[PDB]
Amino acid sequence: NSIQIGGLFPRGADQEYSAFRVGMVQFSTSEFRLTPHIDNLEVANSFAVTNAFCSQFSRGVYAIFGFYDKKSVNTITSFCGTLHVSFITPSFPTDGTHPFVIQMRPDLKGALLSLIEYYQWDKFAYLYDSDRGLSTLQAVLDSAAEKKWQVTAINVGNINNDKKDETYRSLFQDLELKKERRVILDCE
Amino acid sequence: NSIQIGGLFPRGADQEYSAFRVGMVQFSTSEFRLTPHIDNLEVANSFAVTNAFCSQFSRGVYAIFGFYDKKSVNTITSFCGTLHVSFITPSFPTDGTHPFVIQMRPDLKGALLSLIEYYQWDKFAYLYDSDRGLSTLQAVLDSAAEKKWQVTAINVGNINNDKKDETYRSLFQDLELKKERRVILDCERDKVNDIVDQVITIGKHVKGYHYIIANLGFTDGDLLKIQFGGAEVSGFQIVDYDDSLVSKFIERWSTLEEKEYPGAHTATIKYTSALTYDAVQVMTEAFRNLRKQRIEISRRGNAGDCLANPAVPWGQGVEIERALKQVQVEGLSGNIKFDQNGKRINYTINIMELKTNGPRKIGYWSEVDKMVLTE
Repeated sequence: NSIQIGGLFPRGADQEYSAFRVGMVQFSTSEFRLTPHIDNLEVANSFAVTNAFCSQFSRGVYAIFGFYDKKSVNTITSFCGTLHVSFITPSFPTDGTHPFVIQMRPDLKGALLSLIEYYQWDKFAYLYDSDRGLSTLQAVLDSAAEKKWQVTAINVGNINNDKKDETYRSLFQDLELKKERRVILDCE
Repeated sequence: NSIQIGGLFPRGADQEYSAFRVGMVQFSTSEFRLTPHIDNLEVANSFAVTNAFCSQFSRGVYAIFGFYDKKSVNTITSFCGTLHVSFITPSFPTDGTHPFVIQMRPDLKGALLSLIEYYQWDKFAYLYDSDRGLSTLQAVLDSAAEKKWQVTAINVGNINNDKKDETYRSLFQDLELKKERRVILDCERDKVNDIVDQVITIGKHVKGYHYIIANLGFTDGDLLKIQFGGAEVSGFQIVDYDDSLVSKFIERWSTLEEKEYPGAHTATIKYTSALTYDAVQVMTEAFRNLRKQRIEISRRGNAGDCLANPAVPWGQGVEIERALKQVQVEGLSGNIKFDQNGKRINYTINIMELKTNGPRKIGYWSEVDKMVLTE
């Protein structure tokens, strides 16, 4: 019993793949064996992801395990839905109800909002990164209307890293106008 | 000289296609003719967009004109960048620097922020729609830190329309806790009318309220309703109907048969449609500057499958890009110019206010001069 599956690992996912290998060993049985076809591509590039998907699809796989970015996520959810191919991913949950997609990562949106109320926060800074989608950003902003919060959302993502210092100094300069002492870091 | 191009029109883009046709006629020359291959697909569906692109690519096109959504935008920008295919679109500008993409829509982010300071706003509500990306939302939020604003951002997009009433009542209920009287509507021409209608129903359109329509089509929507209410309404207009150029266009547009040209028998035109017309002119001047420059780029309908691996970009595409981006003519949307990326530059966006006698230009916005009032 040989079950062929696809593996889309972004270049740099060393520990992720290492854990993927250990899993293959710990959950290997005589009843059937899984045959992973690994494809290391730039997960961000939508085009490349399309090829890696169609390639693993032509090879005739039964399921695909990989990752997606805020840019390529739509490609996966769409193709997997049209071709009825199952896609298991540890990446951030999809913003909606996309069939044929298995998400390993639980929704943190709920746990975050609950924690804020626990500490009884009414005014806080929210430094976010657009990498995992503004799904959680919308969450705190929408709740800021109901729970009446004064959130200071700041995209700390588009900061160019080859000179990112006069930006941080100018970042906490705005976080001092209101003397912000409570910050939420929504980043990788 | 037959130049084949692709056309990706979302189902429902009647006036956009009608304007696309009129452009084909107004900019048709004997030197060369453009052969549009139209494909009507659900722009939102990323999969469908992928097929429509590879289909037009196998047919061997030199350039592609179409639209994209907040979901399919990444597909276009990616493929067009890999296959070196040029993509002209009136849709919202891409959030970054994506090569091989020509954007007809100027960035409103700048004009909006300038208008806010003009009215000297410090606390306002920002009703946004996630359809055109949160690019402008991040803009006002980031500026809210520097300029010190108390912005109340509310996603008015995910509102289910088959019961969307107990939601609006609960929407202006939160906009009453802080007695919000200044609202910014960042939505499409449709979602705006829905809000405007609700506003009139609850009576929040009387003197004391101030609305700002965050789009390039201020006169594109119905304003006669919130015109006599009392509340001041401002917005942005990209299609100046005071230009003899645009005025002449309407003279022929308003007369066209509505049967053959759907939604084309009016005195006005949606900014999306106006950009489509200007898009044709850009593609014409581009392919013309290649003939006069003695540059051979011609090929056949055998580019092959787009999924070809390894994917080899045809060098003739690099020149087609340097052509479109080098174009500089005068259109309905003012002076048209581009940078190395594709984002429009040296443009003008008129700031509009709604008075008793109707809309009225109170000034303009230049990327280099910011806001400038016309007395």
